Amino acid sequence: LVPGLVNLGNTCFMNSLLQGLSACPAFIRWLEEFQYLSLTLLHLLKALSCQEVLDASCLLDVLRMYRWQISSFEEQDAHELFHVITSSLEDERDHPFGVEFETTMKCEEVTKGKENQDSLSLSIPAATWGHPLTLDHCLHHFISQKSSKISRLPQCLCIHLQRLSWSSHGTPLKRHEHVQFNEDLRLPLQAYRLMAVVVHHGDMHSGHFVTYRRSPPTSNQWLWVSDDTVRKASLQEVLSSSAYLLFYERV
Amino acid sequence: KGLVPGLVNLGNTCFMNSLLQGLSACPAFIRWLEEFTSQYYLSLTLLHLLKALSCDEVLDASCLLDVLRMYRWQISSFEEQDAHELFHVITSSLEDERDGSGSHWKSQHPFGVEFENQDSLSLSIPAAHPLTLDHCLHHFSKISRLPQCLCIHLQRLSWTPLKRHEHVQFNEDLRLPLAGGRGQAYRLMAVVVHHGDMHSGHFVTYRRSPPSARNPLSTSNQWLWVSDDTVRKASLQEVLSSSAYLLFYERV
Ligand SMILES: CC(C)(CO)NS(=O)(=O)c1ccc(NC(=O)[C@H](Cc2ccccc2)NC(=O)c2ccc(F)cc2)cc1
Ligand SMILES: CC(C)(CO)NS(=O)(=O)c1ccc(NC(=O)[C@H](Cc2ccccc2)NC(=O)c2ccc(F)cc2)cc1
Repeated sequence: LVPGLVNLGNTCFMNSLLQGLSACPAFIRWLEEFQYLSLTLLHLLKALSCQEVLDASCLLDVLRMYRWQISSFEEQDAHELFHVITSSLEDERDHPFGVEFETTMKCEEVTKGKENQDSLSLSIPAATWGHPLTLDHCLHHFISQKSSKISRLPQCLCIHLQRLSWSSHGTPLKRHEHVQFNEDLRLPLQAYRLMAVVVHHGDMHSGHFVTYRRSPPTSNQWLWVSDDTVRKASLQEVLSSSAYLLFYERV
Repeated sequence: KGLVPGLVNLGNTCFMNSLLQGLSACPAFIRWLEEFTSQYYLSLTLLHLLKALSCDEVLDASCLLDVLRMYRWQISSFEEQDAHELFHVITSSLEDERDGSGSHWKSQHPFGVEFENQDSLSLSIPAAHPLTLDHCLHHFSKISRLPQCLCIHLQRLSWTPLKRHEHVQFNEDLRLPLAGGRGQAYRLMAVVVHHGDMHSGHFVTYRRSPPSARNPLSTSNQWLWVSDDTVRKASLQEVLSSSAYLLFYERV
C-alpha cells in the first residue's frame, strides 16, 4: 500500500498526477540530484513512494507564492498543470521528461530548427470498423503528422491522449473511446515499461481523476489510488481502463 | 521571484503600460538605449523606465507622458487613433534625436526595416481554415533588410471601424526569408493583446521573465501576464492562444 492524499475541494488531478510521478524513479533521482518547488516536489514524491494519508497543499502554496494563479487551471485541460510543473522545474536549473524534435521548414531553401516538449500529446483518431483503437495507431498518426522527427527520447515518458475535443461549433466534448495499450511499448527509432496511468471518469466538467500505479520496490503489483482510497489492483483492470495520461520509464 | 514590477493607469494608459512591458522584454533595444544615452530627452527617460521594468514594486509611467509633452506632442489625440501609432511617435522622435546629434548620429535604432525604412511590420488580417502568421506574411514593396528587434502589428482595426477578433497562429520561433543570408530568425519576447470592444482600453502584455543573475544573457522560459499593477505567471499555452495585437521578437 501507498499513502493517499486528501482533496481540497477540487484537487483530484493533482493528487492523481503526483501518484503517477512518484512511480517514476528516474524523475525521483533527478530531483535528488537537485522554499523552492523542486524540494517540495521531491518531498511529496518520495513520501508517495517508499510504501496514513498525505496532504499536497504545500505544492499549491509553493506554486501560488511563485505567483501562479492555480484557480484558473480548473478551466483548462488537466494536462496544462503537468506542463507548468515541468516548465517550473526547468527554471530552477536554468530533464527526465524532455523529448526533443528536429524540425525542418521549407517553401528554394530549407531551415532546420530544434523544438523541445515535456510529453507526447496524441490526437485520438477515428475508429474504423473491425479494428480497435490502439495506442500504436495514435503514435503512428502523431508521427505521420514543415516536418518534425524525434531526435532525442526521454528517460521518463509522459503520453497525453487528447480526450478533450472541440466541435466545429466551438463546444467541447469528451471522447470516451478505449485505446488498447500494453505495458511494453517500443518507440520506433527504444523500449519503455509502463509505470502509471491517470484515468478520467464522468462528464468533462467532473474532476474525477484516478491513478493506477506500480507498487514501490521494479515491482509487479499494481495499485489503484483515488485520493485517500488506495487498494490492490490487477493488471487487467489497469489495461482495461480508459487512459488519459500514461507514464512510462525507459528500460 | 522572477517577477517584474507593475505600472499605474493614469486615466487610460493601459496600452502604454502594455507597450512599456513589451519593449523592456527586448534586451537589444535596452543595449541600444544604453549606448545612445552615453551622449550625455525621450531616450534617457525611456531607458530609465525600461531598465526598471526588466528586473511588489509598481512604477509611475507618468514621466514618459511629460517628456512627450516637452517634445511637442498632443498626447490626448491618441485616444481617437490606433494604439500602435504611439509606438511610431516613440520611434520617430528617437530618430529625431538621432538627427541633431554630433556624437551618435549614425546609431540607428534596432526596429528599422528596409523595403523605405519603417519602424514595424504591419500585416492585415485576412478571413477564411485557421489563420496563421505565415498567411499574413504571404499576403504582404517587399521587405529588403531585417531589423534586430522586430515588431509585428496585426491590423485588428478594419474600415467605419471594425474590430477583428479572429485568432491568428504565431510561433515562439519565426524565420523570415530573403535573398542570401539577409533573411533571419527571431524568438518571441512579448505579446500585446487587446480585449473587449474596440473602444475598451483593455490591453494586456504577455512577456518573458527577466534573465536570472545566476545565468545572465540566458533567456528565461517563464512567461508573465501583465495588466498594469497586476503581474502573475502565465503558461506558454496561454500566451500562444491569445488574440495577438503586437508581436515583439528578438533576433536569435
Ligand atoms: C483544481 C486545481 C486547478 C487547483 O485548484 N488543480 S487540479 O485539481 O490538478 C485540476 C483539476 C481539474 C482540472 N481540469 C479538468 O478536469 C478539465 C475541466 C475542463 C473541461 C472542459 C473544458 C475545459 C476544462 N477537464 C479535463 O481535464 C478532462 C480531461 C480528460 C477528460 F476525458 C475529460 C476532462 C485541471 C486541474
Ligand atoms: C496618450 C495615452 C496615454 C492615452 O491615449 N495613450 S495610450 O494609453 O497608450 C493609448 C490607449 C488606447 C489607444 N487606442 C485605442 O484604444 C483605440 C480606440 C479606437 C478604436 C477605433 C477607432 C479609433 C480608435 N483602439 C485600438 O487601438 C484597438 C487595437 C486593437 C483592437 F483589437 C481593438 C482596438 C491609443 C493610445
